[PDB]
Amino acid sequence: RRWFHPNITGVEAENLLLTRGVDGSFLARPSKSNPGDFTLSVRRNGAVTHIKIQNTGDYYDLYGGEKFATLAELVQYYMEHIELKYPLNCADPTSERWFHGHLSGKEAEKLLTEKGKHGSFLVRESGDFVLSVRTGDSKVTHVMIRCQELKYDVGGGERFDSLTDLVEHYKKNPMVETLGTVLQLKQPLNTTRINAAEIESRVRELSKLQGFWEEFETLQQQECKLLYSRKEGQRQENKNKNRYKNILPFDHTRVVLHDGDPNEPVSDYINANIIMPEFKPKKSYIATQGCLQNTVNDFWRMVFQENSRVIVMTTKEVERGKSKCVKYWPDEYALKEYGVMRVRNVKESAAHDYTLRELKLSKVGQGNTERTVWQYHFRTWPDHGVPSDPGGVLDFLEEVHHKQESIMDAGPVVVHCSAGIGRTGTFIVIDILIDIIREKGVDCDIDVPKTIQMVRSQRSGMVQTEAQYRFIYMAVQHYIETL
Ligand SMILES: C[C@@H]1OCC2(CCN(c3nc4n[nH]c(-c5ccnc(NC6CC6)c5Cl)c4c(=O)n3C)CC2)[C@@H]1N
Repeated sequence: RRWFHPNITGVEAENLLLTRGVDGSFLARPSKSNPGDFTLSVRRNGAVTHIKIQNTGDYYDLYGGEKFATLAELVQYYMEHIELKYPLNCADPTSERWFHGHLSGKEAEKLLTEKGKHGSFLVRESGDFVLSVRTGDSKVTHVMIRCQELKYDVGGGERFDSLTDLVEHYKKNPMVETLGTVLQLKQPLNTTRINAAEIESRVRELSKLQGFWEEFETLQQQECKLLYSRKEGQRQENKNKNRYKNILPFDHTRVVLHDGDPNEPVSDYINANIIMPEFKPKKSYIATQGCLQNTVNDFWRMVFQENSRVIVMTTKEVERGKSKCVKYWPDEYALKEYGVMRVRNVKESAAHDYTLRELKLSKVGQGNTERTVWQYHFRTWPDHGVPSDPGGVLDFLEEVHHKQESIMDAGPVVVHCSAGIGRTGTFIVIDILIDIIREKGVDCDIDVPKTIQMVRSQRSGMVQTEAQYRFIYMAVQHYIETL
């Protein structure tokens, strides 16, 4: 993911591609004119083309292109299918997990002493730099990094173009001390894990000139490790089963549909993934896209087979004149058959922020297969961005949690929006985090980007924007404050 430059301007991007690039050279950057948006800058026939990428929280929408779950997936697609030939690599270490910009020597040592373990390392500014590594069962070693004529070195040997290149080299080739100590750079220092009681202090330091952005962009740089196979969703027979062509379930976590019509060559596919905390069917989730008219039967087959008793719908059926999800439930008191599944809508209960629908699901032909499915439909989420206060979402997640908990042997909770990655990802992450505080008390350890990285290894692009990332912190804070 080196083609992503987090701090360059449109002008710097232009001069970078014209002087250091060639025809086919490209890079991507956060937009300066529109904060929260992105630009893909491509060099074609001696000139630079700037392509807008918009993300309001549901997906990356390339102007004159397609819709994608991540920026790395967008790039992989155009590099394997305006030509994107050569990534123009970024040397700026700001989004590295190990880089701590302006951190003092005293602060670095206490961080490695209180939070470190064998192989824990960080890099701080001294225009020189310091590499600090902890070794043992223990001691901290400091390695000076000289910057001489735009190149970096540890006072001998190779001279690197960037700090990333130097760190990568000494990770594969560890430095050995005179008396035999191997300075192993096993993992970056974990500085994101906080005690749940200390959330207000972290939210305060992240809100200062913001820190939320640096933490979120360091998380985004790591998405290139999550380019897992999505082959089943690419099969010809499964193409019209996807709301967005390029937003596909990972094959290793996808919901596999069994007992399908024997006359149907392919009846095992749904654009849905199992999401397991720390990767029990109960405390599990199914993140899925909003139903298409041709996937409504597959959706009820999925709900039935998984023994799900609770559905969370986080979108209105229609938003900004566009279909986000088709009505997959009957009108109040009506009974509908969706293929071999039968659904009765028993009652509809309206609250301020959401609607609750009591649905009775069963298989046609078998009376004793009947179970109540509780559908919680959040209706107040803004068309763009996140709510200004997390109170509404928290009361909703509390209700959903109590329903799931009261049901013996309940299957995973089904969570869906439009693409089933943005709002869906945000609801699932908040709910994982809150469940840790429920089970272990306010005196517990939480790590927001670790939790998101784990959920993202099970479905592409879970939690889409920095606004959602910030919302997760604000929701966890509010839960703890009212505790
Ligand atoms: C300029 C800024 O200075 C400080 C700075 C660096 C330190 N830091 C931070 N941010 C993270 N965002 N995402 C992750 C992340 C990504 C992938 N996997 C995991 N965990 C899984 C168990 C492996 C995590 Cl935790 C982060 C991480 O590890 N760290 C330490 C805060 C921001 C910025 N360079």
